[PDB]
Amino acid sequence: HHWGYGKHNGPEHWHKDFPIAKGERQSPVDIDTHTAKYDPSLKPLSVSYDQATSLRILNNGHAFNVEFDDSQDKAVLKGGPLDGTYRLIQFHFHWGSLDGQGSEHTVDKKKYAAELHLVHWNTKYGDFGKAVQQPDGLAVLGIFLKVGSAKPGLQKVVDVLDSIKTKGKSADFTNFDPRGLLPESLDYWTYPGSLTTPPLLECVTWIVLKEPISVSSEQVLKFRKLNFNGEGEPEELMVDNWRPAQPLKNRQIKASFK
Ligand SMILES: Cc1cn([C@H]2C[C@H](n3cc(CNC(=O)Nc4cccc(S(N)(=O)=O)c4)nn3)[C@@H](CO)O2)c(=O)[nH]c1=O
Ligand SMILES: [Zn+2]
Repeated sequence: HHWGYGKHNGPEHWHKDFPIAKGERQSPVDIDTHTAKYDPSLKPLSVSYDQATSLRILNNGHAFNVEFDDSQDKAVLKGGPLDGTYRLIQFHFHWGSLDGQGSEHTVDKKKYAAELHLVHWNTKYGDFGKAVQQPDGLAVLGIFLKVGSAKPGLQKVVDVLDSIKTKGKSADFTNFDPRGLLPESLDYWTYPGSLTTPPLLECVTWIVLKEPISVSSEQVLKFRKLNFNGEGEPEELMVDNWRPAQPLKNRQIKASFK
């Protein structure tokens, strides 16, 4: 009886196995755009993905991860609210059963159809597993998806999903360029938070871009054909794999822009 997104194992249950679910810096949150303060001291984000080396795509039973070689400074995030250098390890998405829901963060209570998380770890801690034990261990770049025009740079991901339909399946996934998933503007909100899935560790500097990317209805429909289940198990569509907004508590969301 493992955690998931069902009635008997979803977000409202997670606190029994993971009591930090009710902690002081949980994610995601609602971004109240009028309460966020412009912080003129925040630096432009530096996204350096030219040498990124994707390796594999994995259905892990809660999402799919596109994994990168993080054994060298090849795809890094720095600047913005960050001190030092954070290396890209994986990206994944959260999405809905319908276009009206699916994001984890919300903006003035608006839910987007999906949310992309580009996960990076602070190189001063040596590896991802040590980084997640630190309050500044991770930097997650969050990007909202809305349904409209297709995102051409997403299609290579969409077209491999048939090969990883079920939990535990992986496929080689080399030469994928994550620059093709970024919006034009790097304007962002930032706040201290957590992983949005168990173990819900309070180790993330969240950087949420204001500008969504557009994907087509056909692209998100292919996300919704994935399965939570393993092969030869009852089919349960991988949809609504998002945690709802958590209390802000004693936190301030800062804006990079006026
Ligand atoms: C000890 C050790 C552990 N590890 C990893 C595996 C282990 N783990 C992974 C999951 C699944 N949960 C997520 O992946 N959550 C998540 C991870 C990153 C971002 C986000 S999100 N949605 O907020 O963007 C969520 N459950 N447990 C995690 C902490 O225990 O550290 C390692 O790589 N090397 C090690 O030496
Ligand atoms: Zn995520």
